[PDB]
This record gives sequence, structure tokens and C-alpha cells, in this order.
Amino acid sequence: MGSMRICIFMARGLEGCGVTKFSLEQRDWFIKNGHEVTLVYAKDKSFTRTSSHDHKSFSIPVILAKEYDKALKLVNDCDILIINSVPATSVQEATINNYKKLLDNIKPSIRVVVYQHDHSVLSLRRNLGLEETVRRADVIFSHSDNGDFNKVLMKEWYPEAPTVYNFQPPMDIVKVRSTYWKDVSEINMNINRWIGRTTTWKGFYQMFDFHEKFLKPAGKSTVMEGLERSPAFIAIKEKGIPYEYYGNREIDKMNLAPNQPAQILDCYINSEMLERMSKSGFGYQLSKLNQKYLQRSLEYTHLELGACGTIPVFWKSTGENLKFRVDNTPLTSHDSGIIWFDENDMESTFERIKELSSDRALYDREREKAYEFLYQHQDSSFCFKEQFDIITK
Amino acid sequence: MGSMRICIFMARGLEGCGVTKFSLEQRDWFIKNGHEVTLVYAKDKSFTRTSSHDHKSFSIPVILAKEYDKALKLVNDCDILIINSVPATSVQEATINNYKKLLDNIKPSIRVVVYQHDHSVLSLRRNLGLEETVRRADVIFSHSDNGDFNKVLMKEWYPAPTVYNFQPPMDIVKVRSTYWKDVSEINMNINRWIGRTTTWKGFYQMFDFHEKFLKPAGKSTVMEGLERSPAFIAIKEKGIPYEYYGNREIDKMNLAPNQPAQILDCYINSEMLERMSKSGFGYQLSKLNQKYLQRSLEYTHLELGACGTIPVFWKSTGENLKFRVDNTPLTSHDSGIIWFDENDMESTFERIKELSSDRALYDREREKAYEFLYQHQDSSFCFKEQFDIITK
DNA sequence: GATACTAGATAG
DNA sequence: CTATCTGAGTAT
Ligand SMILES: O=c1ccn([C@@H]2O[C@H](COP(=O)(O)OP(=O)(O)O)[C@@H](O)[C@H]2O)c(=O)[nH]1
Ligand SMILES: O=c1ccn([C@@H]2O[C@H](COP(=O)(O)OP(=O)(O)O)[C@@H](O)[C@H]2O)c(=O)[nH]1
Ligand SMILES: [Cl-]
Repeated sequence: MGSMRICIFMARGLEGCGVTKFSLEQRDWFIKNGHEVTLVYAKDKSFTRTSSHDHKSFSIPVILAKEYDKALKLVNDCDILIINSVPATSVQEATINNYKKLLDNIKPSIRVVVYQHDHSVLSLRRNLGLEETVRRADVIFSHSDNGDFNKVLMKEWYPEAPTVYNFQPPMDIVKVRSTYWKDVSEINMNINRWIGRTTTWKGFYQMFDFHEKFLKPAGKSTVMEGLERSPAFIAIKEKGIPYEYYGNREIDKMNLAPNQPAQILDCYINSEMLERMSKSGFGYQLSKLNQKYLQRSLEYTHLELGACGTIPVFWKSTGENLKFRVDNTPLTSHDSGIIWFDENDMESTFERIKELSSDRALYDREREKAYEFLYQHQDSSFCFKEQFDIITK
Repeated sequence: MGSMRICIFMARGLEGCGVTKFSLEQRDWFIKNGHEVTLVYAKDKSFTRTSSHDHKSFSIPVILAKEYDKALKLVNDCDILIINSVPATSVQEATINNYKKLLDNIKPSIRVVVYQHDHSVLSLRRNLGLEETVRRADVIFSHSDNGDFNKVLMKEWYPAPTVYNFQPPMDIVKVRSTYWKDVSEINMNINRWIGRTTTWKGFYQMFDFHEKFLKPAGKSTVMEGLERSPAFIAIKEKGIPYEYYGNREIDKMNLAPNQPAQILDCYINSEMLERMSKSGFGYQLSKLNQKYLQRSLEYTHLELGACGTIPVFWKSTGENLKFRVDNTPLTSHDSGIIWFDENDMESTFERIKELSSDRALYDREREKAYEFLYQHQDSSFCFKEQFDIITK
């Protein structure tokens, strides 16, 4: 096949999280493969993390609620329209109304591709127009065959077509490495860095646990990145938990020294973090996702850890519930390097951390296999090729 | 008596229901009679209806688990400590535990009054540390001499002491002078039911009614209070037609005739009484068993006749509930209330037309409602009755 | 069964 | 925490 013009549409806005990251990585790949790519997003709703990713140079903001004409032209200008998000249940009638409008005036030639990115129904039920989007769509992707998308909504709308293929949010792992990788001689093995967001399932509570019980009592330092301000702290606070908060402006005032509680950081720049991470001894990404929602998809923050040369420390459960991209075997059942964080036998998890904190050689060996495991499981070189073939089939 | 400091303590935390209403009504009566009051409540467990009543401006929350000092400072600062509830069984050790340490460190000079607002044994067991409290109480109330508390549990702990009876008093008078609209704004066709998602709050019976009569006759029905708690899976599974509006969408309530019953979950007490004082009729069929019934009505009951609407109470009930004055079955009076009979549901719909036609006969029946209820459970009569027992 | 009475997950 | 959502469990 030849070259096609792809329009990557984010109708929910640019949230600066997985959906933004995915859109971006998706952009870089079509481009890297000889394809014209525009990236449109609804500016109608504004988001906190609108600067975590570098995109202000090519993203094309539009305001459904007024610039309908502008939007209508953009979307109708391509061979493939990829929809990664839809308006949120908080936008004004105009916005949503005009978005439903766009779905009706797409040249029937164009090939609409919907990517459902959320898992739980609590999330899906916060969308507006998702049905008009799915109906008009020609190809549909989701994270799990057993997720609330394929199982709940999909059968709701269609009491009985169409085929919802599977996908994994790819990342050009090779590139992040050749940009942030470091020499083990430069990695403070004492810095334990967790990244995610103030959402119970990303597993920030457990990080706190693992610090007050093993990390801190060993002279180690813990930095928890990405916890936006939220009432969820109300809980954290008088739940009896010490920590120190830093605005992304106070990042240089963190106490990365011993016998110090959890150093927090509300929001961050992908790149800035990767850098910080690359010189970190152990990154922790502890999403404890429900098994109904897991299949082949690791989150971007899983990919970034192994990507920049730090020992990945993911949630044991998740590794058990995810199947490798090649042989389709469990993740936990591989010599990846991945220190599987054991919520129960934590002590055991801490032992493997100390075993590598002192053996620099072992380290490199563990992170090399980890880099390669993940690279093999969900790198953009494979995942987008697997998807593109589905779309163009 | 004179002037004393009162500390109304809600150990289970603010549940926003009757027990939460009782405390506020109690606080209002004490203050009104000039007694310094402070309303403490254990934050160790949050409940959804924490907005039903306004209290955010005075109530004082406490974390029994991490702020024990603060707690003990609060209960020992008063002459009479009133405990209306205890911690739940779902709480963590540090709570139930510190709650007890409290009970044991309460000055011996403070008079501890305990109000047991529960009925069944289930309920009388879904609480922790009750025994420690009852044992510490200088005074103990309950809703019925023939309940599970006096019979089952009391005899259990004490095979000494006395358990006086009481009623949950409300300022019927204060709620009139604010919501009691003019019979020229009372949309006779509206039928509002109050209570919550539990079989004995007669909600199943409502639906039936809006079906065998209300819906037919072109009327409309709204039932406020139905929370989508697990008890709701019963409504859905029994397949009943209803439309569910929250409080941000109370407006979009299709009020027009020929409609299913309009359900509204956890509502505001001030808003409810409002609409209810502009509504044709107020239903409340608390079909509570008799053993638990003795003289106590529910605030949902006393709030209907209070906002000048036509009170529809579950017949069975009024028959077991004795009148505060002569102690005679309620129902045998000219209460001005419709004794909703699940059996002769039509007869009930009759007295409803009979009174929803003559907009002059309606205004004269609700005037018997208010007075009869005022004489049975008003703050001035009851809290004076309770203050005496407490101070004896 | 009949009948009566009664919370874990997650997004913002 | 507060809000929207979903679909049994308990006891006799
Ligand atoms: O404050 C933040 C939060 C997240 N991210 C990045 O946004 C992506 C989020 O992807 P993932 O799917 O792991 O997170 P989720 O979208 O599920 O929140 C990752 O590249 C993060 O490093 C960021 O740059 N700053
Ligand atoms: O969603 C609700 C439910 C109830 N109530 C009020 O809470 C009290 C409940 O008293 P009652 O004893 O009738 O009910 P229960 O205590 O059994 O919940 C009454 O004043 C109701 O008006 C309220 O404000 N909002
Ligand atoms: Cl994603």
C-alpha cells in the first residue's frame, strides 16, 4: 500500500494522559511510515495536564461549540479519521451537538477508526456521543475482550455486528532509550520513584505502605510523581500518612535524603520525568487493574520505566493477568527483570531490590532483559503495524 | 431546671436520618430553653445523607481513632452527656476501642443519658460498644417497653436498670410558620411519599396505589427518599415502572399526568417540606411491626402535618400507636389524617377525592392534622417530659 | 423458595 | 471526601 492522510481526532480534548500519549505515538508512527498526519483536538474543555507532553507545535485546537465549519473541514480531509476520545458529559449542548453533527457529515469514503481507551463502565458512562461514534465507525479497538466495552455497552447498542479488534498502546521504546538511557555508574540506587496519579487503582497507597515499612527504614528515598491535588488526600491526610508536596516549580526543593517521608510531585513533564527516572534506581508503577480489563495492554508509564534504564517494579497481579505479545504467555512467567511487587510478600520484593542495589553488574543484566522484554511486548514497531494492517485490511 | 452544658454525641457519625434529626431537634429545644449545647459526632464513618439536614455550621466532627484527646476534651466539657448512637460494626479497632476508653474516662460527675433509637435485634446488634454505654448510662430511653432492647438485650446484659420510654419530638410549630402555604397554591393532583428504601417504609404499597388509582385518575406521584441501595435491586427485578431523578435534575421531573411514579433519592429536608407544603397529599406508610410501636412517630410523619399538606399514614400503625394525652389508640380521633388501608385502597382514594375537591374542606382537615400532631409529639411537650426524667 | 429487611469501585 | 453507578446478601 501507499501513503495516506490520517486525521487523529481527540474530541474529548487534550487530557495529557494515556489518550494524549497514544495519539502522539500514533502520530509519530504514521509519520515515520510515510503518512501525512494532522492532529485535531476539541479545545472546548480544558485540562490540567495540558503541557505534560510536547505537542503545541502541531496539535490543532478546534472549538466544536463554534468552529463547527473549521472542524468539519479538518475531519473530512483525510483517508482515515482516527477518533480516540469523545466529548465529556460536562460540555455544553453546542459542543456535543456539533460533535454529533460532524459524525453525520463525514465523507462516506473516509474510513472512521474508533479506539475505545477506558476500561470500567464508570468511565465509559461519562462519554457523550460514543454511540454515534461507534455506529459510524468502520473499525473498533478496545483493551480487553472481556472489558465493560465489549461486554456491557457493545451488546447494549447492538442486541446480538460489528467486530471489536484488540490493541495495545504502543510507544517508540527504542527512541526513549536512545534519548534517556544512562550508565549504571550514574544511578542513585537509593531513589525509589513511583509515577501515576491520585487514583486509588494506580496504587499510591501501597507505595506509601512499602515506604514506611521497608524503604524508609533502610535509608532509601521515595519520590511519588503525578499525584494531582484532589479530595482523595482528605483520606490520605487524616488516614494517618506523612508526605511532602511539591509544585512542579519546587522540584528542586525535594528532600532526596534518608529518613524522609514520601516526597510528592503533583504533575510532570514526560521528558523531565524520564530524565529524573533514568537516574533512578527503581521505578514503581503499581496499577492493580481488574482482570476483566487486562489482556495485552500495559500502560504508558509501564513502558517508560523499562524504557529509560531503571528496574521496573510492577504489580504482581497485573503481570499475572497480562499475556505476552508473542507466545501469549503470562508476563510474570518470564525472566524479564521486572521486579514483581508482591503486595503480600513485600519483604520478598524488598530483598530483590537490595540484591541489585549492591551488584551493579546484575543490575544492568536485569534492566537489559527488562528493556528487551517490554520492547518485544509493546513497542511501536510491532503494535502499530499490527493495527494498521487491521484498519487497511 | 436552670442552665447546663449539653453534649449530644453521635458516635456512629452523622447518618442524616431520624437519629440525626432527633439530635438537631433536641439541640434546638435545649438552646431554646437556655442551655449551652455542642453537637459532637464521630467522623470515623461517613454516610450518604450527610446533607439532608443543615448542621455543617455548628456540628463538631471527631476522629475517634486518631483524635481521642480531642474527643475526651469534648464529652467531659458538659453537665449532661447525651449519646444517641454508637460506632458501627464496620469500623476499625482504633475506633470502637477509643470510643470505649472514652466511656471509661468520662468524669463520674457527668450525667450520661442514652437514647436507643433502634427496633429490631439486627439493628440492636449492628452496633458496637452499646453494652459498655448502656452500662455507663445514668438514664436510658427507647421507643417501646416491648422491644428487643428491653426484652432481648437488656435481659441479656441484666438477668437494674430502668428504661424509660420516649418519642422523637419535633418543633411542629416552627415548621408550620415557614412552609404552610395557602390552599391556593396546593396543587391537589400531586402525591408525594416520604421515607427510604426499606420494605417497612411502605414503598411497595405506594407503587401499587399509583397504579390502581393515582395513575388512572390522571394524578401524578413522586416518591422522595428512595436510595439506590441494594434494596433497590428488588424494585428493578420486580420490574416496576419508575423514573429516577437526582437533585441536580429535580426540575426535569415529568410532573404531567399519566406517568410512572417519579422517584427522587436522597433529598434535602428543607426542599422536601417545601414542595410538600405546595403539594396535594403527603404519604407515609411506615408499616412498622407493633412491638416496636408505642408512642413514637417518625419525623417524616410529623413533617407532613407540619407543612400543611394532607397526611396519609399507614392505617395498621395508628392503631398500635397510643396518643400522648389519654394514651388511647391514635386512629380513634378526628386526626384529620387518612388512614391508608392497603386492603381498601379505593376507600382511601375516596376520602382523597372527597377532600381534594372542596378546596375549603381540605384547608379545614389539615388544620386538624397540625393540632392533633402538635398535641402528640411537639418539642415543648416531649423534651420537657424528657428533661424532667433526666433531671429527676 | 416466600417474606422482610439490608457497599465496593471509581471518577473528579 | 462527594457524586454517579450498579445490581444481592442476610435471616428465619
Ligand atoms: O502528570 C503527569 C501524568 C502523566 N504523564 C504521562 O502521561 C502518560 C499516561 O499514560 P498511562 O496510560 O500510564 O496513564 P493514565 O493515562 O492511565 O493516567 C505517561 O506517559 C505519563 O508519563 C505526564 O507526563 N504527567
Ligand atoms: O433523604 C432523606 C431522608 C430523610 N430525611 C429526613 O430525615 C428524617 C427521617 O426521620 P424518620 O424517623 O421518619 O426516618 P428514619 O429515622 O427511620 O430514617 C425526616 O425528618 C426526613 O424528612 C431527609 O431529610 N432526607
Ligand atoms: Cl491508554
